[PDB]
Amino acid sequence: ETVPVKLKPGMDGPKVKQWPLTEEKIKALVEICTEMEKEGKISKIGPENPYNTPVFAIKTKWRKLVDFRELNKRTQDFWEVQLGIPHPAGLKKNKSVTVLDVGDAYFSVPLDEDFRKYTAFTIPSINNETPGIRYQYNVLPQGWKGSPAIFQSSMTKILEPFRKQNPDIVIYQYMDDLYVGSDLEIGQHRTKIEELRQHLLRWGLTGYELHPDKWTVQPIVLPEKDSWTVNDIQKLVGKLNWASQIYPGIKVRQLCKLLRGTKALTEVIPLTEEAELELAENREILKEPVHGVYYDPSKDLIAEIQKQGQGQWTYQIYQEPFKNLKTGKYARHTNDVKQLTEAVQKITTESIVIWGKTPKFKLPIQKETWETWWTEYWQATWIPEWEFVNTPPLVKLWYQ
Amino acid sequence: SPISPIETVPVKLKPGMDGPKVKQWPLTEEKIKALVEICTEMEKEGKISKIGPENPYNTPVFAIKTKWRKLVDFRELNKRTQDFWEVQLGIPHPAGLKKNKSVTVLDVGDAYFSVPLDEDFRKYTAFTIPSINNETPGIRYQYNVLPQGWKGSPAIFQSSMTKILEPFRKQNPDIVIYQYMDDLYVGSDLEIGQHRTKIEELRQHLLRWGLTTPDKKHQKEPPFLWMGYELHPDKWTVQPIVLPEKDSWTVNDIQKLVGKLNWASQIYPGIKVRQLCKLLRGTKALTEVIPLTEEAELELAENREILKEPVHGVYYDPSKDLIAEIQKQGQGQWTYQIYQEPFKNLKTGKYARMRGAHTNDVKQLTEAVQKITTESIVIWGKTPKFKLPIQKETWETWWTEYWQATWIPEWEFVNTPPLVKLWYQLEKEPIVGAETFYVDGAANRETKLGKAGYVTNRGRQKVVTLTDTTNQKTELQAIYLALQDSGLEVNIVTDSQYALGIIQAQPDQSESELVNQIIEQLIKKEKVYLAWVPAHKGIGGNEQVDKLVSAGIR
Ligand SMILES: NCc1cc(Cl)cc(Oc2c(Cl)ccc3c2nnn3Cc2[nH]nc3ncccc23)c1Cl
Repeated sequence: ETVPVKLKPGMDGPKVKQWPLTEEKIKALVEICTEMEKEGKISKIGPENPYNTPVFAIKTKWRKLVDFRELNKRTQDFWEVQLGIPHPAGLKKNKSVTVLDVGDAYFSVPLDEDFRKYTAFTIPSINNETPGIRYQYNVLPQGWKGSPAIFQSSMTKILEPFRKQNPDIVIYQYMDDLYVGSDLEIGQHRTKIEELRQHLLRWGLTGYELHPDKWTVQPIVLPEKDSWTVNDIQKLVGKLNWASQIYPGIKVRQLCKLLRGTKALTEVIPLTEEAELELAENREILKEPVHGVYYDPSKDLIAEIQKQGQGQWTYQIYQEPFKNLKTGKYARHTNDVKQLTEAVQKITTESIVIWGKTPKFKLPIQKETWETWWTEYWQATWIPEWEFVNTPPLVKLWYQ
Repeated sequence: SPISPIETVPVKLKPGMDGPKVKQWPLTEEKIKALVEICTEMEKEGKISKIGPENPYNTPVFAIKTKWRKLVDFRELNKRTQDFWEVQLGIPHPAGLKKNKSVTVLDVGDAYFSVPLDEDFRKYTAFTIPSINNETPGIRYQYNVLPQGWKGSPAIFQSSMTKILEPFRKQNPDIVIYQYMDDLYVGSDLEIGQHRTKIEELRQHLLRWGLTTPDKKHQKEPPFLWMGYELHPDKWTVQPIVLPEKDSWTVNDIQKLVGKLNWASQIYPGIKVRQLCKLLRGTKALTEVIPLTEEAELELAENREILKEPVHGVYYDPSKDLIAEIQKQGQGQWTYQIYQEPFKNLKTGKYARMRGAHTNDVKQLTEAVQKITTESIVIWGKTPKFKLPIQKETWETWWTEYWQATWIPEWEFVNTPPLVKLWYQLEKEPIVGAETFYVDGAANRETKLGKAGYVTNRGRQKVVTLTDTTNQKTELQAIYLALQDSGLEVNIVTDSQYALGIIQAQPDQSESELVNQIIEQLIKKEKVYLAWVPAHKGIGGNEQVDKLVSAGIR
């Protein structure tokens, strides 16, 4: 018995263009889809289905990735409020969190007949030889936020003996993945994951290891200097001027005093003691969390990334600009696009662990280069929302 | 003519909408007679069927002229019919075609009329031949087949042709079949005999499903004229391009010239269109004569020379890699050629784009690489190997220091001048024994009057008044002043992120003449260090320029 799925009123299904795919990805998808069809998971469709969702291939085995971003936004009432999955606050406090792919579970649950048309996707051909190969889903699709929402009840039943036997193990389902946390020693943790895989293995379903307790802030670092130049104080005042827009209690009055008259940039200007007091007092505030900043569940999360050079990237997560919920850094035969996708995926997984939702990314790359290359390195089964931004020149050095 | 026994495509109207009920306008006797003759003939062929008066839907009919044709106005029905999936997401490019031993063109005869319409949807296609004047009830018909001018026809036909071709495709994987509108383009590497036989097997499989195709004597011979292209057995080209000789060029003639040159640009290398396009800038009428500028005349002449002798492209060999070569032509103009075997181009193209107001050759080159990469994935399903007029060192220096994630796939330097370079570079640290200029600009929002100036550590000073200005313009003007009065080495301190931002990206070309003047200065300089400070915080020299430029302004 299929659960009926109703779209958000006033808006209809997704009509998103399929991106050009290489020959190897097309052939990989044709092979996958021929197989799913024989198994009745998907069916070939007619032209009377005007809907479309993009499809991609990722990795040694090729796997299908359906971009349900638009369908998910259009079904938000269903998966978020109607059939919401509660996020545990304890997960971010665990010594180890193991991420397990549980997407194969969804293929055993039939999709509501009157919702299937909205899961439409096309396999394109090279040089437009043939019209695309069109399919729709007959079962809960991987990548659609409604799939874990519907499967919720079956997941609870599967995990019930395990949860009863392990009361201090946190299990969170987000999209196609299970997040399993414990404060156990690494060996005992890995032993309990194998036990859970055995439980999953009895219902069909078949890792990636995080350490959230070791996740720490990227404080705005103020230099430690032997001798300070006019240029160094100027760099320091701008950096402090901006940190004061986010942190309660920052002061620059004493440091600003030093900058009197029109001086040469290289002039070594001997420091004071009250200026030294400011530095140390600001340093103290900079290492601690931001006072008065709390996550609002009704608001979207934003992630900002800056290229810092030498394979280093900085990022900030916020809901209101300046108001940082989390800051961090990512460090690397790796290119900028490969480094950027790795950072996006790392920031998303931390965001899932901490808030139970993905951020919208502000990416310092050209829309087109990102659109051509992102899949070459993408490894997750989810895709966050993203925008293309032109990184302001000073945000970079203030986060350096 | 047959009507395919294929399964019908279920069609629906848009939710909350009923079929059309649009009144038939009284027709002339000659029009009524013409329609009656047309309709009785289509009814006998199975195309339409007579209906009772119980059906409340109606679409208007018209007839136009020794033969007459029936025009059905499906505008109302089309507005009420559901949306269909897009027919094709692109059109095949000749350069993506592989060379086959034999290829034949099969056009399907009376395509839409050869495929049935959803029985439950036929009622909405109802039309009336009016009787002479008001008088008596009209003759009523509904369609049994896909009507011409109906929304769903292109999609339903294509979908029907796909379901039909399916079993034939499975049992013949070494046969290429292109689906284009009501045509089939069929290619194989079999010797004449078994190709002619496979064509007959195809034709016969098609007739079993209601579709008629031409036979050996009626089927077209190469070169195939198709979509402005010429497809020969060993090469392809664009159809003849004739650039008119005119005494006076109108907007319409220039627009037609640009379209022709753009079309030729796919296979003829070096085609330029920048100077011809510039003429189309402004509020100018279709028939308004535009005098050709010197540059437009020069560009026209260069193009006539390129087009003088015929140029062809070759077909794709899937075993070889694709090589893409790019050259800088000038004023934001780039040109490229794609080949597999040195100098036998599969295709050519051009790139010219203003991606912002301020740019450089390094950014333009990456934009052209991305545009070519996209195109290769569409045409060939693979990215090409690039040969670029930029040194690995220039690229490495640029990618490393730029704020944006930028990447070029597998490439090699090729010494084809003009080479792509960075014209200047900003210092990383303040210069010792160089004058520090503190710059500022201020502009009054009501009067649009502004001031640009500088105070130095060497006690120097200047203030210039500006008339129809903006804060941004004054801040850039202030940087220009400092650059003009400094000599070989400078340290500049601005409170403008906007100005800092532009200069840091190392532009070499701009839409702003002021930015171009700043550029021509930066190039001349030996060393420039540019720094930023927050405004109105009482910072050193910044507070001093602020008072100077603010006087009589803010
Ligand atoms: N209707 C245009 C048309 C458009 C499209 Cl997009 C495809 C078409 O059909 C071809 C096929 Cl099926 C295969 C190779 C082709 C084709 N066309 N050119 N070449 C390369 C080629 N190989 N061998 C040839 N022999 C003769 C002519 C071209 C030849 C046709 Cl005719």
